[PDB]
Amino acid sequence: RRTKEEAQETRAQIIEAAERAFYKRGVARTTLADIAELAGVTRGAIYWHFNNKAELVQALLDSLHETHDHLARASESEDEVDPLGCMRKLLLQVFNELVLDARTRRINEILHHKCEFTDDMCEIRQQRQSAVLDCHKGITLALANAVRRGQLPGELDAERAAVAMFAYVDGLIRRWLLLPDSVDLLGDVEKWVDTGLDMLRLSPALRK
Amino acid sequence: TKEEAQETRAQIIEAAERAFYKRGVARTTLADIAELAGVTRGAIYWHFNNKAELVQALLDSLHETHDHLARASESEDEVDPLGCMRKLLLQVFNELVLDARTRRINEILHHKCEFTDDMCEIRQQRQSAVLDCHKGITLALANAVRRGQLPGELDAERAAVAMFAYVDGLIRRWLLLPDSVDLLGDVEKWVDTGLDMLRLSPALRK
Ligand SMILES: Oc1ccc(/C=C/c2cc(O)cc(O)c2)cc1
Ligand SMILES: Oc1ccc(/C=C/c2cc(O)cc(O)c2)cc1
Ligand SMILES: [Mg+2]
Ligand SMILES: [Mg+2]
Repeated sequence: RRTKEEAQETRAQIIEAAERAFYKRGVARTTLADIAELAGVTRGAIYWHFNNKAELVQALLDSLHETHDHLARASESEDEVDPLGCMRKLLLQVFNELVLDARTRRINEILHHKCEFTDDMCEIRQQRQSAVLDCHKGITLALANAVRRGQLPGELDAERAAVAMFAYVDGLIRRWLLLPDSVDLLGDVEKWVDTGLDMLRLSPALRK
Repeated sequence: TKEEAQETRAQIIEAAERAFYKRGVARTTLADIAELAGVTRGAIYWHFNNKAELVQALLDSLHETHDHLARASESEDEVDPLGCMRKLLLQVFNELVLDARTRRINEILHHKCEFTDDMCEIRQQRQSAVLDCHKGITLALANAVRRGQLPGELDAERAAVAMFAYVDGLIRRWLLLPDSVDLLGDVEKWVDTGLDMLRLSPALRK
């Protein structure tokens, strides 16, 4: 109809086909030409939207923020009266979306288990570094806010606590992707979130 | 001869580490590895049925250093099982940071090895290996519980999952962003942060 609307539809068809192809065959051996054929678009069209497969990987990775942005910004705001509470809701939502949404599950499985870091495509590792560094910044801000509001210990090492928490969450996600039946991540989602928050609130090793 | 076969196998393993680390698992073939190792006339296929088996050899190689401390933590006659586990985890992080071989293998497993349907054995062998680690961790913690070193109502299974998640995530964080974690200089605090989760979180109780 209109150029932009047609372009948005094409882009979304490609991204969806990229998910399916990376998920079955992996990033290393999938080409844009392969994804174009699975999306039912021309090679000219796919290369118009994405210059290389690293950009297509980044589009998938960037798409994981959208759902959580509301709660993340709230937990990071200094004006929030209950920053720790926003973090808990954020973490529940992170796990809930991972188990229930096929798309989110698929993308995380791509990023964890179907995407390699090779100097052949150095930007895949550089983008991952940027993404994690950025999430670390946000976590540190929300923990520092929680400390200032009396919700976490006064001498918490916010930086180290932020690493601890991300490690725990990232490991649990990867474990659930590898062995879903090993973890009732949905039925016990509150215990899994609270286990991680307990570490930050109670461990003396995380204090200055 | 035994010696020359064992030496050829080792040369292949070290070559596989170099090739996988540079180009990744997905696109590296056994023939490429043999070319890098300088092994000829089909030698690699006598030592490894396929590429998955060679990946499993690298992962299996990580257990050797820690087997003593791991088995001790699992022994029902061990009087200090949690101390053996703390010694274990300190060694895991020290080796990661100090040993080029261990770091490089972990970077391969975490960041340079796809799981594909074409080669389903990689994912299945990783499942079995994590399940075996989890079985051992659970026995260590149950031992620690039995010996009054962790809370009597600890859910040993969920605790074992939590400890593994934290450790696995921290390694992977250190591999991606080394300068964000003083893993060696602060090793004791990183190990105790995780142990504190098990010792202290009410959410891991039954
Ligand atoms: O405070 C926190 C807020 C968010 C998170 C999310 C971590 C995460 C790690 C992954 O490997 C995949 C993913 O989709 C998310 C962790 C801590
Ligand atoms: O109690 C525990 C004993 C051992 C471990 C090992 C974890 C681990 C995770 C990795 O991704 C790589 C690795 O080389 C080791 C975790 C907990
Ligand atoms: Mg989302
Ligand atoms: Mg070793």
